[PDB]
Amino acid sequence: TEEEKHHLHDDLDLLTILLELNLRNGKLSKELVEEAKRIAEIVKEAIEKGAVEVAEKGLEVIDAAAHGKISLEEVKEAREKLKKELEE
Amino acid sequence: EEEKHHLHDDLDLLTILLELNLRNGKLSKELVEEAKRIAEIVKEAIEKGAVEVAEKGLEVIDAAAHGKISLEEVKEAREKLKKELE
Amino acid sequence: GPGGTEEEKHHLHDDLDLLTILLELNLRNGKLSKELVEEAKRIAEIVKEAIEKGAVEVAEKGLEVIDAAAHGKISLEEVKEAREKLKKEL
Ligand SMILES: [Zn+2]
Ligand SMILES: [Zn+2]
Ligand SMILES: [Zn+2]
Ligand SMILES: [Zn+2]
Ligand SMILES: [Zn+2]
Ligand SMILES: [Zn+2]
Repeated sequence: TEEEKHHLHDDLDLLTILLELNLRNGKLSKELVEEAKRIAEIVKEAIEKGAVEVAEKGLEVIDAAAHGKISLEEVKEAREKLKKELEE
Repeated sequence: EEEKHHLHDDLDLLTILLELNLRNGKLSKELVEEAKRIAEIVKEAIEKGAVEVAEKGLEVIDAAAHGKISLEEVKEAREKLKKELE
Repeated sequence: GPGGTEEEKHHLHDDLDLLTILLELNLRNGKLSKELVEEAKRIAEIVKEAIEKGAVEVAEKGLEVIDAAAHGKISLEEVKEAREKLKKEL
């Protein structure tokens, strides 16, 4: 299971860099990247306490966002759902 | 599928690495442009489930990003790869 | 690790590519210093050789140090210390 936490952190670093690249080249808006970066905060916390499922879903969302595949509203929705689901 | 997921991770990674090594002057624009065409072939080979084409395409991109394959060799690899997809 | 298989070596190389990028990202935005990155790159050179030679444990250790450095979590003095230890452990 340490292997999966390792993988999750690898993807978090990768997608965090992808967000910054696609912000710099103008493909994404600042608000979108800020909201995705808040999900990245949740994934980091999820990784800490072992919540693989929350972390994995958060990463899927951040990847979808970095690739312009989901909306600002969908990112805000997923963030609230993920934060609350991490609380349990 | 674990493999498709890994393939997508590597295409993200190598897309970033290619720009990094263009911007710091390590790679020529023309090499990076040819590698970016291979990355399109990988993006497709992933979507299409042609995993071996995806994996070889990423190996060529990685070699290109590290300056380990010549411009002519990248051009030839892309031809061999594009054909191998169809 | 899972042994010095081609699959593990390939994973270690992915991580090194990823951390190569992160060091530059975080040098450029001012998070990391030039001397920190230079020392981290000397660990990256040790990691490279370790990956080649199948020394997955030495490589995983250098990657963990480089990662901790890139996130601003260990001091320049710790990175230098880690580089000396890792070069010897190899
Ligand atoms: Zn992944
Ligand atoms: Zn992606
Ligand atoms: Zn890989
Ligand atoms: Zn590489
Ligand atoms: Zn890794
Ligand atoms: Zn990291």
